[PDB]
Amino acid sequence: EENVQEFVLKEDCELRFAAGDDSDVCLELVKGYAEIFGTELLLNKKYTFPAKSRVAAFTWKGATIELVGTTESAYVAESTPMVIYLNIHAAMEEVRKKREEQAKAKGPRLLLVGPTDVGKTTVSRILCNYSVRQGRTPIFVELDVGQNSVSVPGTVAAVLVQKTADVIDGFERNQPIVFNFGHTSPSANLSLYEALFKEMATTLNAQIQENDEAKIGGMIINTCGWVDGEGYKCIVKAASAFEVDVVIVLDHERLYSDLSKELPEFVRLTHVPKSGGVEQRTGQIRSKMRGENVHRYFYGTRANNLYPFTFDVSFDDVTLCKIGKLVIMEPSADIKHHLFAFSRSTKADENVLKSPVFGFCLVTEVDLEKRTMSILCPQRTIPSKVLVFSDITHLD
Ligand SMILES: Nc1ncnc2c1ncn2[C@@H]1O[C@H](COP(=O)(O)OP(=O)(O)NP(=O)(O)O)[C@@H](O)[C@H]1O
Ligand SMILES: [Mg+2]
Repeated sequence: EENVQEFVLKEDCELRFAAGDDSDVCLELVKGYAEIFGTELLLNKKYTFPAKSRVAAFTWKGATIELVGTTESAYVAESTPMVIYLNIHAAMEEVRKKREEQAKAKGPRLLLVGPTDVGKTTVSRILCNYSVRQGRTPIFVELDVGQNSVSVPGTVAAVLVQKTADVIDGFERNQPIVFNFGHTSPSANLSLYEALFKEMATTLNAQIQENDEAKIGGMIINTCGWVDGEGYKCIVKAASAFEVDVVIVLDHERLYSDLSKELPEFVRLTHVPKSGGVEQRTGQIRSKMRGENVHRYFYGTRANNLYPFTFDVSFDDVTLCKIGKLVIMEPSADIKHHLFAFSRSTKADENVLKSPVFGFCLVTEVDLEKRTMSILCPQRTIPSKVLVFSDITHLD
C-alpha cells in the first residue's frame, strides 16, 4: 500500500525481501549502486515486484534502498557468496582473452549442477549478466524441463543473451532455439531427454560457426536438480555433449567428489555454497509456477503484454503426433488443455524427434462433431501443420 521501509546496505550486503502473498512491493534505490541478480539498478527508478516475488538487491560499495508496500520478509544479509560468483565470471573472461590471443576464438562453456533449490537459475542469471556487462554475448542454455526460464515447461531451450535481464521480467526471450521434450521431468523418458540435449549441442555448435560474438561469448548451462542415480550419468553426458570446460557444483560435496574422479582432467570443477537466501519450494508451488510460465508464454508480462489469438482449426488442416518413435494421434477429448508444439519439420517424420519447434499452442476446446479444435496461439495462423503433443496441461 503506502507504508515505507528504509534500508542502509554496507558494502557487500544484500537486501533480501519477499513480497506479500496478496500485494505488490515497489523498490527504489535512493543512494549509491546496487544490482539485482546481476542487473544494475537505476537510481531513483521505481521497480514494482508482484506478489510472492523473492528478490535480493546486492551492493558492491554501499547503497540505501526504499521499499514501499507490504513484505512477508525484508532484511539485510551481510554475508553472501557474491564474490565467488564474480570470480567465476572473471575466470571465464580470462579464458576468453587468452583464446583470443591464441588466434576464430571458442569461448568457455560452463555447466551448473546441484540439487534442487540451491540458487542455480539465479547463479546462471548473474553469470550471464556479468558477461553482457563485460561486452560479451553468451548463450544461455536451459536444460530444466520443469522450471524453464526461456520457454514453456517440457522444453529444452537456448537464447543468445545480448542485454542484461530485466529486473522484473528476466532475460528477453527473443528467437530462442526450442526443443519439445513434452514432460516435466527427464525421468519420464531419459533416453529421449539425452537425445534432445545432444541435438541441442550439435545445433548450437553449427550456429556459432556463423556468429563470432556468440562463439566467443560461450555458454552458461542450467540443469535440473536430478543429481542422484540416473540423473548423475545424465550430468556426465551433458558435460560431454556440450564440451564444457568448467563445471560448477552448488552445495553438493559428494557430487563434487564423484565428478572430480570421472570428468576429463582438462575440465575445471568448482564447488561453491548456496546462498542463505535461496528459498526451498514444495511441489505445489512448483506446479503453480509452471502454470504461470505457460500463461506468460501466451500473454506476456505486466511490462510487455502479449496478445494471443484464439481460433478454430480443422482436424483436416493439422496432423497431431506424440513421441514415445513417433505415433500419429486421432484428435480426441483427451488432447484438451494440452500444449502442442508447432514442429519445424515439414512432415510427421522421423525428423520430428530431431527438429526444434516454431512455438506452442494450447488446445482449449475440442469439437468432435464439427471436427474442429480451438487453440490459443501467439500468432494469427499456425506456423506449422505438424503439431506435437506435450503432456503439460493448462487451465486458463
Ligand atoms: N540471495 C538471494 N536472496 C533472496 N532470494 C533469492 C536469493 N537467491 C535466490 N533467491 C530466490 O530463491 C528462489 C529460488 O532460486 P533459484 O535460483 O530458482 O534456485 P534453483 O536451484 O534454480 N531452483 P530449482 O531449479 O527449482 O531446483 C527464487 O525466487 C530466487 O529469486
Ligand atoms: Mg532452477
